[PDB]
Amino acid sequence: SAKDERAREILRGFKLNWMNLRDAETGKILWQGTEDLSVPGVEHEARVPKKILKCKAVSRELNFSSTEQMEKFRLEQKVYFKGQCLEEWFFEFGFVIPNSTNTWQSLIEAAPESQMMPASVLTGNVIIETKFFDDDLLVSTSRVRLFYV
Ligand SMILES: CNc1cc(CN(CC2CCNCC2)S(=O)(=O)c2ccc(S(=O)(=O)N(Cc3ccc(Cl)cc3)C3CCCC3)cc2)ccc1C(=O)O
Repeated sequence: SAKDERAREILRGFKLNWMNLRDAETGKILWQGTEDLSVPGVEHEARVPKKILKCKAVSRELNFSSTEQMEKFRLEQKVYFKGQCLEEWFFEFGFVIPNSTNTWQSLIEAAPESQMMPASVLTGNVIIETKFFDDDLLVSTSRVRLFYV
């Protein structure tokens, strides 16, 4: 179908160039990288600081390029611990200009009544599953395993 082909076209033209995470309260950099974690079909790894688990909120800046136009570019993310989905996040970018490069700032908060497990338990056992959409159209599904260091 036209939609399966369009999805592959967007994937082909897409690149994550860089990304960082900051403590939202203080603005301090917690993590930054230039690995394209959007690449599907391989398990990526990232090492984040234990500290992050103590942040009430984390600000993420994500930089990407797209050759293809997108009407409603958005992400769905799932936080799995040992195969169990603990939390589900939804972020919207909206409209993407063909052959543009864009910086996308999002704010991450865990539910207020949730208490974080220690880093030592979590480390190596957290997978972040990210789905890239243009509206209803699934472009890419990627996985990153997290180590808390
Ligand atoms: C809700 N439960 C938890 C959630 C988390 C997820 N954390 C969010 C924090 C928890 C503390 N309060 C503030 C929010 S996290 O610190 O481990 C975290 C931060 C950021 C991300 S991320 O989605 O922004 N991102 C993964 C990512 C981002 C973009 C794309 Cl395209 C692909 C993958 C980063 C890339 C390098 C490391 C993580 C994922 C998990 C951790 C532990 C628990 C727990 O119950 O023990």
